[PDB]
Order: sequence, then structure tokens, then C-alpha cells
Amino acid sequence: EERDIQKNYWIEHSADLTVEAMMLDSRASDLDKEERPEVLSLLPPYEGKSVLELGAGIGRFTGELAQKAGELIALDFIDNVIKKNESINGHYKNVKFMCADVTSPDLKITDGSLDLIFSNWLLMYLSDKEVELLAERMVGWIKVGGYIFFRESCFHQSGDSKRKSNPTHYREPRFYSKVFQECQTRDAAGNSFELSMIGCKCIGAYVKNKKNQNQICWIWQKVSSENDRGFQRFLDNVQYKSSGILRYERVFGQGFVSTGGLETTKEFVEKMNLKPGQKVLDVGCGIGGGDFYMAEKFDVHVVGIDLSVNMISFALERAIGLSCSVEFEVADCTTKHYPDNSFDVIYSRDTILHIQDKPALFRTFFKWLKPGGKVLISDYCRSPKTPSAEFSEYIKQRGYDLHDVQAYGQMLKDAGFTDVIAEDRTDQFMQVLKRELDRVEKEKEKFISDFSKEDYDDIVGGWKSKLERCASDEQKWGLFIANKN
Ligand SMILES: Nc1ncnc2c1ncn2[C@@H]1O[C@H](CSCC[C@H](N)C(=O)O)[C@@H](O)[C@H]1O
Ligand SMILES: Nc1ncnc2c1ncn2[C@@H]1O[C@H](CSCC[C@H](N)C(=O)O)[C@@H](O)[C@H]1O
Ligand SMILES: C[N+](C)(C)CCOP(=O)(O)O
Ligand SMILES: C[N+](C)(C)CCOP(=O)(O)O
Repeated sequence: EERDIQKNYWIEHSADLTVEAMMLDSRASDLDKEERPEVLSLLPPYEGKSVLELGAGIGRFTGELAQKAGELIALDFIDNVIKKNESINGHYKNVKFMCADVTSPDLKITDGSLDLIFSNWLLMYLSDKEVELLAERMVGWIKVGGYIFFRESCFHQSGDSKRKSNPTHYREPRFYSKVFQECQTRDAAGNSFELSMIGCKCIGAYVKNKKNQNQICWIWQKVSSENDRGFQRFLDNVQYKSSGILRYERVFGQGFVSTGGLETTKEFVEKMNLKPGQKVLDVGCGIGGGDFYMAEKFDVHVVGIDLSVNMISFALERAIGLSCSVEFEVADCTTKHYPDNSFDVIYSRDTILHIQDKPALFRTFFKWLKPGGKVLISDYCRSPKTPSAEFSEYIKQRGYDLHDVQAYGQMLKDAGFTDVIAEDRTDQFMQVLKRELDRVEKEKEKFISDFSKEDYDDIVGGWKSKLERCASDEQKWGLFIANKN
């Protein structure tokens, strides 16, 4: 049924075979004039390379692409439309034209043959499943080092034209970020590949003309993928499933997934003495609230990494249109490489409990920090006492690696850091837990409506259990600060 309703929409809106008919907007001409060159300027390098254009239409871009590309395939599922394209651009000897549906089980494209797959409005005309299947196909079609560009209306309809029916999917940007980042291929020799997100941004011509930032494009590059992705999947499927992230955010505060939300962030960031132009690495950046805060308040550049595809998908969505200097990447902090002496500050909030080999991580932090730089970490810890049975079960289910506060400080000293401060902030942690829990209980009706009774009970139960384990001299919270001399 999806194929029928989507094709019928394009049969109707292709009948006139004009740019205006495609644009579905009263200011089609001016939008085209301003946005066409912008899209072209955003494409990754493809001169002399092999390009596939999906949903080419009557050919707004096809002619331009043909002038640069070594080889071009222009594809559309409306035969009349691709015929019109060919009537105009067929004189380019390097262009092949196809009438095909990108979702077809019979569509044949040779794996590892393409340098760029380009579309501009396409995935919004596919079902969720169709997008997932096509994304995986696309990763196979491009060579390692090749690129994918796509652009969609997100959130809601952009154009002002009257439409009797409309099957378009207006998605949140995080859907596209997640689906493409989740793709994985493996060749017959056993080598694994995935995409790296090169850029994601809104189209300026539409911000200027339509006063909204819903026209969003993505650029991805196919790269070698050497790490097993099992732990990433555990994060995205269990503790940090999207609903888990959103319910945690409700408790902790907008933009945060850890202790105290903005309040603790303001307190800890102050200790950094951030100066304009400095560069901060945020290890475990989550949904980005602390990064936006540092960048906006202090005029620093923040490099944020997080292993969770869900987390980064949220962060990239929330970063759209912002003037502050932040970049986000899906990466494992235990395998990621940076040059020595890259960062003024390394910052991490309640993330390193997920890391099993902290000494190895801290030795890397020592290298990555500039001389004179600072490391600031908050993290879950334990008493030097042996954990109770209940505390041990919590630790096991979460997969946490917990140490006592003194020992954690010692690991920083052993990694080479100077003037290590290791503060037991468990009393503050308990005060924060109570405030967070009291707010949830007070706003119970709104919480259950937005989430569920189960979600509410999970959060209330989890916070009460933390209060108990903290009161009982078991679970701890530490703040650690040190310098590289
Ligand atoms: N499943 C599908 N397979 C192939 N083409 C499709 C398709 N779904 C939509 N299309 C085509 O995608 C185009 C979207 S309109 C944009 C056309 C062009 N990318 C440009 O920006 O000018 C339409 O021409 C439509 O017919
Ligand atoms: N090996 C690893 N590399 C990078 N991030 C990791 C990681 N292991 C766990 N994480 C991330 O650690 C984060 C903890 S949640 C806290 C996020 C943010 N610092 C905030 O305070 O709001 C999760 O988003 C999780 O995906
Ligand atoms: C221009 N276009 C019609 C192909 C894409 C935008 O669609 P819409 O957001 O107006 O529904
Ligand atoms: C660890 N965290 C603060 C990032 C998220 C919450 O974990 P938990 O307190 O539910 O175990």
C-alpha cells in the first residue's frame, strides 16, 4: 500500500513536469534559485567520480552533476519525469537514465561501484522500514571512502501549496541519524564497514525564506569499522534506549542524563576556568546539554563523543541551527584516537563507570591533554567496603566498573596527573537524588501521561534504591580534578 500511495502522490505532482510542480510552494522559483547552488556547494568531492542520483526528477541537479562527474546514473520512479530529464540532459554522454523505484527488490546496483549517492527529498517518501532497507543497500553500493548525501523535510510540511492528500513522512532528524549510523556491512574477506557522519545541517536558503530550520541534510562517508559493536548495542538497547534517555532527561533536567542537571554542571564547569577559544573534549557527551552550556557561556569549542547511537542522534537534532561551537561523534572513548596535546580540558560526567579499564583510559587522557590543561570527572563510585548482595546485583545488571574514591584518585596520579583532587560528594549526590525524586513524585500525573506507569515506577524505585545504597555507606559519587603539568 505504501508504494501505491507514494507513487500516486508523485504521479499527481509530476503531471505538469515543471520545477514549480515539484516544489509544491508558491515561491518555487526563488527557492530554487537560492537553494540549488547551496545544495551543490554542500556535496562532497565527486569530480571525475561515479555518482548515483536517486529521485532525480526532471533534472534540477542532473545537468550540473553531469558536468563534473565521470559517470552519472539518474533515477526516478516516474517514467515521464526521467524521460523529461533525459530529453534535456541526454546530450551528456556520461549520463545513464533509469526508471526505477529505490525500494524495489529487483533494483540492481553493483556493490562497491559508487563514489557518491545523492538524493534531495526522497526518504520522506519511504516507509520507516523502506528507509532502513535502502540505507543498508546504499552502504554496500558505495566504495570505502565513498559518500552518501540526503536531505529531507523534517518535523512538518515545508511548502504552502494545497494538497488533497499527502502521504509524506515528516520525521524527527534523529530517525535518519540513527538509521544510517546503525548500518553495518562486511565484505567476503571479513572486513567490516560503517558510516561516519561528515556533516548535518539545515539548508540556509529555507531558514532565510521560510524562517524554519526543518530542511536538513546529511553527509556520510563509508569507513572501516574494526570495533565489535556489541557494547554499543547494549547501551542503545538497554539502559539508553530512546525512552530510557528521555525519561532520564525528565528526571535530571533538560539536556542532561546525569546527576543534578544544569545545577551541578554550572558548579563543575566553573572549576575549569574556561577561556574563549579553548577546546574541551566531553567524554560521554550524551544528548549535549553540558556541551551547549560550555560553548554558549564560555565561547569554547566542544568536541563531544558518545558510544550510544541514540544519544548522538538526539544531540545532532538539538544542535541544528545553533551558533555555538560544538561537534558530536559516535565513538568509543577507549578506542578513539586523537593527537597528543589536543585539548585544554577533558570533561566527563557519570560516563567512566561504563569503562572497564580506567587506567588505560586515563593514560590516554594524559596524552590528549595539552600541557597546562585540566581533567574534570564526576563518576559513580563505591565504598571500600565489600558491596552488599543488592548493590552487587545493581552493578552487574548495569555493567558498571566501580572503585572507591581514593583509588580512583590514585589511578589519575598513576597515569601522570598532578595535583589530583578526589572529592567524595556522596552527601551532595543524596541531596540531589531527593530533589529529583520529589519533583517526579509531585509531577506524577504529568510523568505517567508523557511516559507510563511502568516508567514512573522504574524511576521512583531506582531513585529510592540509590538513596538506600548511599545512606547505607555503599554507593558513592566522586568529583575528580587534576592538571597536566
Ligand atoms: N521510491 C522512489 N523511487 C524513485 N524515485 C522516487 C521515489 N519516491 C519519490 N521519488 C522521486 O523523488 C523526487 C522527489 S522531488 C525532488 C527531485 C530532485 N531531487 C530535486 O531536488 O530537484 C520525485 O521526482 C519523485 O518522483
Ligand atoms: N566507551 C564509551 N565511550 C563513549 N561513551 C560511552 C562509553 N561507554 C558509555 N558511554 C556513554 O556514557 C554516557 C553516560 S550518560 C551521561 C551523559 C552526559 N555526560 C550527561 O551528563 O548528561 C552514555 O551516553 C553512554 O552511551
Ligand atoms: C519540494 N518537495 C516537495 C519535493 C519536498 C518538500 O515537501 P514538503 O515539505 O513541502 O511536503
Ligand atoms: C549513570 N547515569 C547517571 C549516566 C545514568 C543513571 O544511572 P542509574 O543511576 O540509573 O544507574
